[PDB]
Amino acid sequence: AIKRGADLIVEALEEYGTEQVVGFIGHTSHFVADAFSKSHLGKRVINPATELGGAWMVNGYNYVKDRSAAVGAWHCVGNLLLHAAMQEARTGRIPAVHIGLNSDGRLAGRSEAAQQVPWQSFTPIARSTQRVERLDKVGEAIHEAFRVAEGHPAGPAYVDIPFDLTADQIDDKALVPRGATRAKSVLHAPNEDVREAAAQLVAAKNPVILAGGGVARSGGSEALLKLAEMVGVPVVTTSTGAGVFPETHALAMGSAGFCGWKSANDMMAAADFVLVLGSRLSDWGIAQGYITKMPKFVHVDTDPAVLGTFYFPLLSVVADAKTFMEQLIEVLPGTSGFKAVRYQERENFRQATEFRAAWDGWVREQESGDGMPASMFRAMAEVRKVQRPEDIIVTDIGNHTLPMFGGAILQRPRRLVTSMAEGILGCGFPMALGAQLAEPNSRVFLGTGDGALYYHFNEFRVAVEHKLPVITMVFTNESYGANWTLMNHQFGQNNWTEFMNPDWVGIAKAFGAYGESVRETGDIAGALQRAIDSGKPALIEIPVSKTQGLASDPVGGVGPNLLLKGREIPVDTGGSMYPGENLLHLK
Amino acid sequence: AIKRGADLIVEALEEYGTEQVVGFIGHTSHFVADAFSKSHLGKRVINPATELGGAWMVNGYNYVKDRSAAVGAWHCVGNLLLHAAMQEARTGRIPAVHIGLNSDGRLAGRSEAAQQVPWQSFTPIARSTQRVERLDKVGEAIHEAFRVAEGHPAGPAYVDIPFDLTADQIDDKALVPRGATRAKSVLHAPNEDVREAAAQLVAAKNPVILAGGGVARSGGSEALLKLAEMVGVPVVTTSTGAGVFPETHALAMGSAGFCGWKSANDMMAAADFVLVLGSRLSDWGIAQGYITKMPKFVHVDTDPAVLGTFYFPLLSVVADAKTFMEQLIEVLPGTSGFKAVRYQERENFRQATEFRAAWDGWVREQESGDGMPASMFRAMAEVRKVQRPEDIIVTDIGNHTLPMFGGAILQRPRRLVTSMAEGILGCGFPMALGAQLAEPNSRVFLGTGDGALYYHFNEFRVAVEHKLPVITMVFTNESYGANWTLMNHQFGQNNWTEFMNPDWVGIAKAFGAYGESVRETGDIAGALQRAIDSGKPALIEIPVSKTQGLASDPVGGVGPNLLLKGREIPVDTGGSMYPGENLLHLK
Amino acid sequence: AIKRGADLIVEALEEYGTEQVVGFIGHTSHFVADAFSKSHLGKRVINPATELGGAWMVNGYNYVKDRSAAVGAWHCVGNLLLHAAMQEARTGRIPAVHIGLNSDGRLAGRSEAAQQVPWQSFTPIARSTQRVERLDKVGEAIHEAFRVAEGHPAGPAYVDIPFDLTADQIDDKALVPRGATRAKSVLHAPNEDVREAAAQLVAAKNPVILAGGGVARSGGSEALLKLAEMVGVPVVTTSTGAGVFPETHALAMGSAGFCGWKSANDMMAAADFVLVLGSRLSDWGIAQGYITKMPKFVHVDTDPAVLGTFYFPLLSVVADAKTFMEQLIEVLPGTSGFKAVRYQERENFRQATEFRAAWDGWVREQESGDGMPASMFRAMAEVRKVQRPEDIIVTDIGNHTLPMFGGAILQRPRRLVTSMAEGILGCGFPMALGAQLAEPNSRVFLGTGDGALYYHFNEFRVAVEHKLPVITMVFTNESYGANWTLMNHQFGQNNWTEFMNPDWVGIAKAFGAYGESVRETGDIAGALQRAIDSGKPALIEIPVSKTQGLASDPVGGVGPNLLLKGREIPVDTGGSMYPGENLLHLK
Ligand SMILES: Cc1cc2nc3c(=O)[nH]c(=O)nc-3n(C[C@H](O)[C@H](O)[C@H](O)COP(=O)(O)OP(=O)(O)OC[C@H]3O[C@@H](n4cnc5c(N)ncnc54)[C@H](O)[C@@H]3O)c2cc1C
Ligand SMILES: Cc1cc2nc3c(=O)[nH]c(=O)nc-3n(C[C@H](O)[C@H](O)[C@H](O)COP(=O)(O)OP(=O)(O)OC[C@H]3O[C@@H](n4cnc5c(N)ncnc54)[C@H](O)[C@@H]3O)c2cc1C
Ligand SMILES: Cc1cc2nc3c(=O)[nH]c(=O)nc-3n(C[C@H](O)[C@H](O)[C@H](O)COP(=O)(O)OP(=O)(O)OC[C@H]3O[C@@H](n4cnc5c(N)ncnc54)[C@H](O)[C@@H]3O)c2cc1C
Ligand SMILES: Cc1ncc(C[n+]2csc(CCOP(=O)(O)OP(=O)(O)O)c2C)c(N)n1
Ligand SMILES: Cc1ncc(C[n+]2csc(CCOP(=O)(O)OP(=O)(O)O)c2C)c(N)n1
Ligand SMILES: Cc1ncc(C[n+]2csc(CCOP(=O)(O)OP(=O)(O)O)c2C)c(N)n1
Ligand SMILES: [Cl-]
Ligand SMILES: [Cl-]
Ligand SMILES: [Cl-]
Ligand SMILES: [Mg+2]
Ligand SMILES: [Mg+2]
Ligand SMILES: [Mg+2]
Repeated sequence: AIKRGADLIVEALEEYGTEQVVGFIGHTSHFVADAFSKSHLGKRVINPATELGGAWMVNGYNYVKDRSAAVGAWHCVGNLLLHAAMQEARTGRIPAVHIGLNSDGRLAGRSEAAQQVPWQSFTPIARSTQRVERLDKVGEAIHEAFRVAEGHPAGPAYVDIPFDLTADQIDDKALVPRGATRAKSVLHAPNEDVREAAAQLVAAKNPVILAGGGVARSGGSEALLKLAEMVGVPVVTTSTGAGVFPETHALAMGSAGFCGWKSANDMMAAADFVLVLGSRLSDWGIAQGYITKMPKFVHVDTDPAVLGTFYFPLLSVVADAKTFMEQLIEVLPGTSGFKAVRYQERENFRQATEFRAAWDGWVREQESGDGMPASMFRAMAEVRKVQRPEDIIVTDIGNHTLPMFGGAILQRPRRLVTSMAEGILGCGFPMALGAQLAEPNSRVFLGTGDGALYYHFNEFRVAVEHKLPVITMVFTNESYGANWTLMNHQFGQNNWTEFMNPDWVGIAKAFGAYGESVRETGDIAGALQRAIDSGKPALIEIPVSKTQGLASDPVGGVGPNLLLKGREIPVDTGGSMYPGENLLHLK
Repeated sequence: AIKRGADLIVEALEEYGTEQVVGFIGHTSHFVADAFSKSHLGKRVINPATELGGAWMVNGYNYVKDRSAAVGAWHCVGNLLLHAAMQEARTGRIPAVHIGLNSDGRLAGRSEAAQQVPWQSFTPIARSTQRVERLDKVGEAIHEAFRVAEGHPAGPAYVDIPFDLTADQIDDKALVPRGATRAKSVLHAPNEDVREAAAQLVAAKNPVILAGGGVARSGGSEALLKLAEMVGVPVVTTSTGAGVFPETHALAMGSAGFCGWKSANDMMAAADFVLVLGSRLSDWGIAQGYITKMPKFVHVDTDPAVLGTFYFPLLSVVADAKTFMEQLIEVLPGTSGFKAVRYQERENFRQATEFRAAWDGWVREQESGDGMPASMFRAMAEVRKVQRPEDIIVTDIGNHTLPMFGGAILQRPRRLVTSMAEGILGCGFPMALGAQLAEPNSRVFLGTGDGALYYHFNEFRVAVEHKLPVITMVFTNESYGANWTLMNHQFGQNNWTEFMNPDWVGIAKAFGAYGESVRETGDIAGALQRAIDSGKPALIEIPVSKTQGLASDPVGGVGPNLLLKGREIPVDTGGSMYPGENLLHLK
Repeated sequence: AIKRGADLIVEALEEYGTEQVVGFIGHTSHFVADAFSKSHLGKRVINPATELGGAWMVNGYNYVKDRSAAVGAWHCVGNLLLHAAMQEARTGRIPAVHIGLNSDGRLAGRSEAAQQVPWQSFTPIARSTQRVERLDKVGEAIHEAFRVAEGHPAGPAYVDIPFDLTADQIDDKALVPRGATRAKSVLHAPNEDVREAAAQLVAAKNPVILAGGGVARSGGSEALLKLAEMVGVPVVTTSTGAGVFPETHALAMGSAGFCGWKSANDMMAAADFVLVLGSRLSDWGIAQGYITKMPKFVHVDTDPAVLGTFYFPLLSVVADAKTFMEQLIEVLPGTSGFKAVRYQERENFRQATEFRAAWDGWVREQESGDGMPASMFRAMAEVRKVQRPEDIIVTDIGNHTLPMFGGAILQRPRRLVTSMAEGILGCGFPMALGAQLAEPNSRVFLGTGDGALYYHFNEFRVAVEHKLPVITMVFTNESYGANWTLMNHQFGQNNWTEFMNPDWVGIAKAFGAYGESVRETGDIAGALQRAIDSGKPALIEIPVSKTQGLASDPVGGVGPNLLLKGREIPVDTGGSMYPGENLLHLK
């Protein structure tokens, strides 16, 4: 059948499992938008206030789904706004396909052409960058994009299509590849390696299991619970793994790292052996700026590139996390020295429970005291009273990240969302909208700084039109508070940190969202109830200090090195000069 | 003397003429912010709501200054938001230096590193991209950046500096290059080329002088007035040249092009010879999608690359525009066939005056729409009543661009501002703030669509804190009106074009800006008076139709070909298959 | 201890298993060469006539070793010659680390600098490209290079180090990472998948096992022999897999593809099921220009990227080839319908033996006839009389490739060497020298075209000095014979194909190599004996036809499409013009 390139693009997106399109109109995307209006997918399209806001929605949706279920489709120059969100998708392992409709291929390369997008700008960012030259390659290019995006590692794929090809027509026989294939992901470890891990767990006096985001991607919660109880070993997570182990369990230490729980950092410092499952031991994660000292450890991952790049394990294993845990459960009875004992009776139990109890007591101290300014830990204690296991916690980047992570107590995977890998400010609100679109049965609670909310609050138009009832707490301190705090310490003076806020209640109301301030009332609990009952997106203005959180609260961190110290560097030797130095010797 | 890298950066920026810093804080920019606080540039640093908003401010400031007077200084991952504004600076010939402070060079290249910015993403966009490896190269790199940015062609330079080098210290002897000078820019044409151009001008029956943005950069307004009056030749401009010739003059036809004045398009269609001065004859400028038919023409530019790339001149000349005009003025009396006659008595005068009268009559007809919705041409007629010769007109991108360009009547150069080269939506409000910073005592009037204002209205924070009294008219139609209208024409249906507005007056009030709607009154005149009286940034909501402007108003354009018609393309031949086609051959 | 960067580079190369250095001197590699002279590795350095010749030696060495045992070390501008060999290493899956010593980092970025190598030229070619900015990163960068080079997929890594860092000194504590870690590669398939493969083999009426180069990397020869005999299934290879199954066995069909054995192409055309092990089903391999029709197939590979990119399998499996075969051997007794029967008694045996017998008879016909010009198949029959199982066959690219592949009958893996993935002319002689260096106990026989030998015969100085007794047959036809033959057919006329040869015997003798021509004697057998007995590198000049081989001999191929047919393409529509077309409408 004769088909337009635009129709073929939409067919290919349908073929590879697309559910949610985030699209922006312009003449180069006109044919694609018309094709979508005639398709199943057209029913769900989101048109964001800006392309970067929309790209953040794609990231939030796909982070919680672990596949490229959301896709971007963008008119030429709007692709120029994608880079920040695309970078997070790369290092944060978020599958995400973006289709850019460039200007006419006839005009490409002319020096005075308008809107000829430099697609090569994405080469260092996307895991796959393709410029489509020919109409008969559109299906093929989209097929490749999904294959790369949904691999190990997951990440973004960008496809640049000059828009004349979307208007052009061709016979469609076999053009869109049908019935795309996939190998099982349940990669099994060699039995020798499973035996070695079991022997190390037995021998250890105070072992820990460290579960990262790969346990979530693997679907390994059930196996992890069975394993941890069988051996009686405390469980630490990364921030993307939090919730794969119920965080109310006696063996739950929480997340290690600089915005994590002190119980987890205490356990990592005490442990004589770690079993690492599905973690990349990253800079702003377990490595803490490449300062953390790891105990001897076994490292199990599906991506060989993460194994041994920086921390050299005792034993490295390429395997699926769930599968490896199941193999270990089978081998343990039978391992020399293993005995079945209730975890509460193991010799290492008291230590771990003491670490957790000390952390819980400190958290309760931070929750104490009503009135203003509010403690962000108290705000999260109020959320917990109305929070269900399926509900999602979102944060932005700042002082506030630490209380959001410390007050999030999670029972299911993929319930904690931010720009994890790159710490890109402004992510929180649009990622929360993407997560809400993906998980319509979840309540989504966002704790955002004021400096953060400034970026993409224009997306309230999406939240209101599409009935996405995110509950946003905007923590106001009229500052980039992490930076105020750190610069005061570093230099004795903050600079570039202070700003004015609008009346955020008035902003919300101007969009038809629910708005309430607790500046005068302190009534966080009531505001949450009213926000929830409204059925609207909501904004609750909560004054906080400039200093509470990341830059100040002690959680047992060792890094990263935000307050780097300079070194005195020698000048160059040899006779070569600086530019312009000729004039100093005589002109 | 031993100095920190951050201090050396500030010294280099001061040496090369920086007047205004737009900066965003984070740990990687802490030392640079601290160093700026010790400089006279500190007192008035602009900290924008987002880095892309700030990069648009840099563009607006530098467009009106014709040098890199404003500079950007950005914490690592915030650099990822620069690309759209940087692309406009490249093709739009806006000098602009951006300093990106990357993460620690010690950590660069580690696969699980956080915030290691891919500076190579700028290579296809900036005119100069440099990664500084060594502290002793910081002065040298900044010297190079200004050299490239302020050359011919002008454009953006990006300098990536790992922030450890900003904390490190070194002896400073000769390190910052001092006393840089440029060659004079007053390039003279060969006398024979001047004589040939004079002979063509005098021989032509219906000549035109086409003056582009290069006449503004050259400072050629006085020479252009003398030349046009001496020979009695109508003047057409590009949109960046508008205002170099007073647009109230009898010989002023206005700007040619698809959002220009019909008088100019009429004149270009009638002309038998064109003298092109300081224009690149671009796609969305004079070329109109490479459809415009140029008469025989002489082409004078400082950049050899624009001469003969697409339109082949009768004679190409490398020269400064002002200088070439002065040369021509000198040779005209000695040119056979030249006679000194008042311009009003030349044979070609009546034709040109008829074209201008017909255009002016059409514009007047558009000023009497006079209901709700209001006419955008009426809004500009009201602006003109309170507009001085030094005041600046800004627009965004949409249906509204055409009435903004058509209602702008200018007497001085560099008074019309937008994303000229790339048409990037959202530019208008932050570019207007940048222009206002550059010229504190000029009045700045912005006409913006609603879809456009959605992008960067977060920068009201800057406008209110810094008391930048930009007068913004938001034209409301609850749509991307150009797209609504044109899709209805192309397909019989529009898709992706409609959205809800907030209460824009309420948004302004929530920020502390002046806000008023004329929906019930039509009182644009009174709203402008009250907005000006306020002394604040102002937002005036003006309801408009979905269709008025670019999509519906004929101005004699021929292109560009954006509603392109597809072609039927043959399938490939030979035996090669599509991916997945193997399955189709199984029996 | 205080160490120079040069000393640290050599320590790191030793740490990660380097055996063979191929290095080229110049001031930027002076410190590195001095450091090598004080190391174990210095004893084995090869200094090639050119850097591209040396890079081909690295490829030949590492192709046969399956690890980056050979490394390149190059003075600045000599790195500019690496790209061709580096590209083969990428697509041909050859591990290969190259260390480039650039010019002084102080001078980098200066516009009029000499010998500042553009290392970014390698970004699209190497699997890893690193520019080292800091002395304390030299060990780290080299560690990363080996990790990427020796992964799945294997490939080249390039490290660019400004040479000042090689002269600079630093305390060495912990700087070179010690005890680099690695996971086992014996990846096991899910038992369900092994069961499915067994069920498909049972059900099939005339199955085939297709073994590629991954079976060689895996070390799977023993398992493949046991499997093939147990099920009684014919074995086809790719050209990099040839020799993993003894090619004198009754079940050996040889290599499929356009330069392969007709018995293998016949079997692939007849088969109702294929088990593909360790093949990427490549363009100039099994795909034959994406024309080959695959029967339903199971595809087993360690690299998920090759699985389903173009040919969609019935079942895709991520597993090590040897391991998967061992799993299959265990499950087969017990699979419904499996019965133990001698392979000679299976119903499918006669068909396969008939295909092999027909091919062998055709090969014997091509060997018949002595005298001149010689048949290249007869030359290979003469080699076979003096060829041991450990010996290596090398070819270059041309008509001659087909008889080299068809006359190579191999019993062990990694005995067939060329530029497999990219077909880069000239590879053969230097790859043969690299293979000889790696396998000093092998006799190495090269069959090279004359056009090919012209490239790197300058490397005879290496062969003679280092006593590398490669036996080279130069097939003379005074032509690029593949192109003469194909162009005569395509156009009726050859162009750019003919050239003169030197007296190749005189060339060999001028280098101190053994030289002999059979132009007058026809005595191939005697020349081989004399060449072998000389103990020198040898060159035997053998006249051949312009036409025999790739471009003419029928081996059952279907592609690739060398003689592509053009299509008539429509002109563009719309009014836009070509550059310069303005002058045709009136100037
Ligand atoms: C301000 C801020 C503060 C932060 N604070 C912390 C903190 O305190 N603690 C913290 O941990 N992080 C923190 N982060 C997040 C951190 O930067 C990283 O994003 C995070 O630690 C990475 O998690 P991960 O190691 O589990 O790997 P992920 O990025 O989640 O990647 C998944 C890993 O699992 C592997 N994998 C995927 N699927 C499977 C499978 N089926 N089986 C096996 N392996 C699989 C992948 O190959 C990869 O190695 C912070 C971020 C910011 C911006
Ligand atoms: C929605 C939209 C509608 C538009 N409609 C129009 C329209 O109707 N008409 C129109 O003209 N544009 C229009 N534009 C703008 C257009 O895209 C270009 O930005 C503009 O036409 C370029 O102007 P220019 O040719 O004068 O060159 P500029 O981009 O202003 O560049 C300056 C030129 O002068 C040269 N130069 C610089 N200094 C000197 C010197 N000292 N002496 C000599 N030469 C010098 C430079 O080398 C260069 O060639 C539109 C843009 C948009 C987004
Ligand atoms: C002139 C010319 C003619 C040619 N003619 C032919 C021809 O007739 N026939 C032919 O076959 N080729 C031919 N070639 C070579 C061809 O271009 C390819 O180089 C070759 O076919 C690729 O072999 P392969 O598919 O086995 O994969 P390789 O390139 O050998 O790659 C190895 C594959 O095995 C996988 N792998 C690696 N280790 C393991 C492991 N442990 N377990 C499982 N999988 C593993 C890899 O991921 C990869 O998919 C020709 C080349 C030229 C230049
Ligand atoms: C795009 C971007 N720009 C700047 C930063 C630097 N940064 C990190 S945290 C932070 C403070 C954010 O302020 P806010 O959201 O108010 O949070 P607070 O620190 O006050 O809790 C900043 C500016 C960043 N990470 N990303
Ligand atoms: C970043 C970006 N995204 C999308 C577009 C495509 N575009 C061009 S004009 C336009 C309409 C803008 O709407 P508005 O500002 O309301 O103006 P109107 O057409 O209603 O006058 C759009 C979406 C663009 N040029 N840039
Ligand atoms: C670098 C390079 N240049 C050119 C070619 C194209 N090419 C492929 S085969 C061939 C013929 C080589 O001639 P020769 O070595 O004499 O072999 P013959 O065809 O005569 O057997 C040529 C020119 C190539 N593959 N690589
Ligand atoms: Cl547009
Ligand atoms: Cl940050
Ligand atoms: Cl040299
Ligand atoms: Mg804040
Ligand atoms: Mg609008
Ligand atoms: Mg030849």
